[PDB]
Amino acid sequence: TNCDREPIHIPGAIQPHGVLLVLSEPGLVLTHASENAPAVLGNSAEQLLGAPLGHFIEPSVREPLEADLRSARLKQLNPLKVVWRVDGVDRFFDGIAHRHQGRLILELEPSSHREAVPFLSFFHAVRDGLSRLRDARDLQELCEAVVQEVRGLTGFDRAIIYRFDAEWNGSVIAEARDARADPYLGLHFPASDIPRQARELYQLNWLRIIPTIDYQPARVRALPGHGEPLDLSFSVLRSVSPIHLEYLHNMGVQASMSISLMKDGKLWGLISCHQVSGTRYVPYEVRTACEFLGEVMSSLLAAK
Amino acid sequence: TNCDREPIHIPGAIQPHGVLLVLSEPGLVLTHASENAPAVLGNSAEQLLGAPLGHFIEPSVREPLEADLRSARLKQLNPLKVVWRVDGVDRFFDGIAHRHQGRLILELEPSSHREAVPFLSFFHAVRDGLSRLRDARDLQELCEAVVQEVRGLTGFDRAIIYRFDAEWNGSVIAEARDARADPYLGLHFPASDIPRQARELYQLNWLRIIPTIDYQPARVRALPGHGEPLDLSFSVLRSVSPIHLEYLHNMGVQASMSISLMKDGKLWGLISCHQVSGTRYVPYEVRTACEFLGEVMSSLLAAK
Ligand SMILES: C=CC1=C(C)/C(=C/c2[nH]c(/C=C3N=C(/C=C4\NC(=O)C(C)=C4C=C)C(C)=C\3CCC(=O)O)c(CCC(=O)O)c2C)NC1=O
Ligand SMILES: C=CC1=C(C)/C(=C/c2[nH]c(/C=C3N=C(/C=C4\NC(=O)C(C)=C4C=C)C(C)=C\3CCC(=O)O)c(CCC(=O)O)c2C)NC1=O
Repeated sequence: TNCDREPIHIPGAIQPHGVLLVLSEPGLVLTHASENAPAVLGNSAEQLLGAPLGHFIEPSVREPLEADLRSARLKQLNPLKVVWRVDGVDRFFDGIAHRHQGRLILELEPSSHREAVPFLSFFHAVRDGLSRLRDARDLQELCEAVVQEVRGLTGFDRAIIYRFDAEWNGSVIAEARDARADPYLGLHFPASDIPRQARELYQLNWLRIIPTIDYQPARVRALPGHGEPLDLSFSVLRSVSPIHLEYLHNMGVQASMSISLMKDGKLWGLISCHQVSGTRYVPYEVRTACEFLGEVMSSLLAAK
Repeated sequence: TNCDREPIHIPGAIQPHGVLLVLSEPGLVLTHASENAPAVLGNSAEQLLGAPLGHFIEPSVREPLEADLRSARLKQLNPLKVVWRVDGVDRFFDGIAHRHQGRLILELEPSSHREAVPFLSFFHAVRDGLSRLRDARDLQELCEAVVQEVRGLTGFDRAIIYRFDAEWNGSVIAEARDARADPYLGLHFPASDIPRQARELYQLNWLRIIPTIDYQPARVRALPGHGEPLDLSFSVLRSVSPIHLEYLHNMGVQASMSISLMKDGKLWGLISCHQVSGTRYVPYEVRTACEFLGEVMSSLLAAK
């Protein structure tokens, strides 16, 4: 059971298209920072570690951001509007913050389509999607509607429903795809392809995204005394298992995204998506709309 | 069965806080217009009838609005951004358009909180709401969660779940309310309180809102030759039955909003809301978030 032993939740590094910070409470002093901060934020780790978050935030946005980070309803406040100011120039980010194992983690991803009406695309996506899912008359139609919808919103080359059986083996029961992607519909795979510790994690954190499998992991630096491993179980930017990156590579997949499907509190399956020849940095609104449809499908597994 | 006979779908008038227009296709010539247009739009019916819609729209917004109104996916494009320009001054509206009985109907409601991030409140409302509804372990908890959520979002003094029995009598099975509202929990009412033609309409159109029961109905004027009754079955501003306005008055209700709950294609119940001492012009994002939660609850009636 070597597969089941890799501690995927404490890799010590993140996917470098975003930045990860850890903040003290209540002061919001930065105790950790991913080392790709120069490229993404325009500041080095030395400038960041030990500094209060506010020193880097555009002032008209400072108070509210800080109030949100200190709030107990943090989970319901995401995404946070983070405007990072360095040398009189502003960079914009969606901040996604959460608390886990006593740490306050703030992940920053570059803001997309800043000219679009914010959240209008989420609004249409979940409204149109919900009606499509409600029209399904049975489990197969539900599965088909979901993959069609997710592929439509994301542009992924392939989207499937992967269903687990009683021994945790899986089966591709529905598939939507572009013609350039080989069909995986009907294939069954052994349980070890998604090992135990991964399934346990995916029962708790329902989303994972890997916009490119070729990336340099960015180590998370910390202040002296704060170097114990950082539990990234709920971190959107968590660097993923290298063994899994090889599996995608061998499968001919350049990018991936999956969403847990839950039933009676247990992992029932996944919505799994692949981009076969190119990257896929899915915008936040789209990604979150897909998670939402996943929750809806999960709620309907009891019925259909 | 006098109750069942009133033709509620062709009252010839609307609630005057919005404006209703009928547009020809494909030219978008205005063939009908509610007579409260001077107060709401700043133009008279004489100026409007027979004129093309574009003459009244701010030019940078004209092409897209017209393209949307001509689209077959109209239902998925609502709400429309309508900027009404009269004497160099702009007024802003959410346009809600639909097609029914061969007519293209455009309803205009003043845009609310224009400084808030558009659709951000819908995003949080349906995300937080969905998780609250999914935590319900049975039908009662589901009903309780829904009324608590709807009351929370709208500020209504009372929100209930009204469930129909086999002979179309109803029962108040869950209730959330402010202390100033009498409790209706547990009361049963005869079928005639929501007569047959109303129930049929509510199986098709899942939302109705009456922001004040004291209002002067605004007659819908039409060009000569176009004066047949206008079928307002799917019109948000449809003037409601005067008999029902008396029922609310006698019940001590100043404003109301209800949402159809559907199961197996049949009307199962309603989410009904009341404001006891004041009006209630519920913003579009909130109203639509509530309809959405209603659809979710309806989808879950099969399971719980
Ligand atoms: C069509 C079928 C299909 C399968 C089966 C599939 C497997 C799969 N394996 C995964 C993770 C994983 N897979 C593995 C490990 C292994 N994998 C192995 O084949 C072996 C031999 C090991 C180890 C001995 C690990 C460790 C993870 C966790 C990745 C992480 O979250 O860090 C994930 C989640 C991450 C993602 O969404 O890409 C999927 C979906 N994806 C698919 O679309
Ligand atoms: C707590 C209980 C409770 C009840 C029972 C209730 C009844 C009720 N009656 C309604 C419509 C109506 N009710 C009536 C008619 C009648 N009504 C009568 O008591 C009689 C005697 C007639 C006619 C003989 C009609 C015609 C409508 C349709 C209104 C419309 O859509 O135009 C509606 C939909 C409009 C709205 O949301 O306000 C409700 C909810 N509301 C509640 O909260």
